[PDB]
Amino acid sequence: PAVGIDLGTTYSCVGVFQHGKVEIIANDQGNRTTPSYVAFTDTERLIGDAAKNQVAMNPTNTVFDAKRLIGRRFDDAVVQSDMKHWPFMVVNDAGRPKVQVEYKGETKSFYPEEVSSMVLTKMKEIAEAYLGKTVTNAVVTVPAYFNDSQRQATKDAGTIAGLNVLRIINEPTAAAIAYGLDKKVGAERNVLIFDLGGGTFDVSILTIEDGIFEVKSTAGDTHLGGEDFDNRMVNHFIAEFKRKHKKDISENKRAVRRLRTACERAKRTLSSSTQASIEIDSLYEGIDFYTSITRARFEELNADLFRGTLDPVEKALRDAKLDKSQIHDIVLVGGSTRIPKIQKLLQDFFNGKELNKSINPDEAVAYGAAVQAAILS
Ligand SMILES: Nc1ncnc2c1nc(N)n2[C@@H]1O[C@H](CO)[C@@H](O)[C@H]1O
Repeated sequence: PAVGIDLGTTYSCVGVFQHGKVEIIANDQGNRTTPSYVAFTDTERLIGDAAKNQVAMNPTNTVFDAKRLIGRRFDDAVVQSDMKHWPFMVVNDAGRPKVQVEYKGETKSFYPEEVSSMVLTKMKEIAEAYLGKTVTNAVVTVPAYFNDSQRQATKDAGTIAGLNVLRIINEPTAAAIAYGLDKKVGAERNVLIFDLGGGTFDVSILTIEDGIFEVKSTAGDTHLGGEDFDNRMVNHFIAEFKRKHKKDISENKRAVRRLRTACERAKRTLSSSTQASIEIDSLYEGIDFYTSITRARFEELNADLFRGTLDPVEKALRDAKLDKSQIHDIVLVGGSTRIPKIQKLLQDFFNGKELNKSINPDEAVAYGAAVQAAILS
């Protein structure tokens, strides 16, 4: 048995192709994705949901975003920038980062691939728990923009985890494979993959001919995601609370958290209904906050951000020397692509071209990796 693993920046996903169909595997908590989080305590190492859950109680010993570090030099522009907002320590070991933590009271240091190997170990165990079998063979995916060093450190993270990494496959290729875009025949096709998650936006153009892939271009915005959309909702409701109660809730961290959690939940509802209601009792100074938001108001609050996703798309086309008419297939990846307005902007931009969106966009990369893993095994 071989598994496909989407090793994601914030969440990871494992699938297995068995009995003619991909099964996306639920973890011990019943979650079909697992936070890419590792935490070190006085007594134990926590990975996944258990790690994410205690981040507030232990921020400096709880590691995430290791994929932003993996295979990079310490002085990489990216390593330097994201370092500013990570509560965990990143030390410089002869030009390449290690994370330093306190573990069983004893101060310990880890290469980014050692941390990623821990996440991969979790995904491996998640697979073994479901199957009741040993799992060694895996396909692991990476972003299309990853260099040799980033790809090799990812493969290494797997080997340390005890995986036999059959192949490192690009995430947009795996997404394409999930939709069987590689089974189409005759003429060369151009495929755009639109990947919008919680934090990041990635665009890729590939060519496929007779099931042979090539990456043509990549573009994006490394800080545009559903988290930005939540911010606009929060700002909207803080102003509303100010308007109706002449009270500023924004310096109360717990009130703002309640609102924000409520906001991202409402956002998800707005992807399948046209209004969402929120009741938060005793939000600030004992004042209840009952409110509602239409899909249209949500769209209005995010108008610039939503339209702005089209710019990396134009860039990707430019760099691939392709006209928007020369795109044959469009594939949706990432949770934020569930937004109808985003789908309409993309569906319209391509003159009304259809979209591959039937596979759960959170799971499509693991899906394709799992299909490829069974073929390669
Ligand atoms: N149905 C939905 N509508 C809008 N956004 C959704 C969404 N589902 C998810 N996960 N998201 C967002 O995807 C990101 C990664 O999970 C987060 O920003 C989620 O809110």
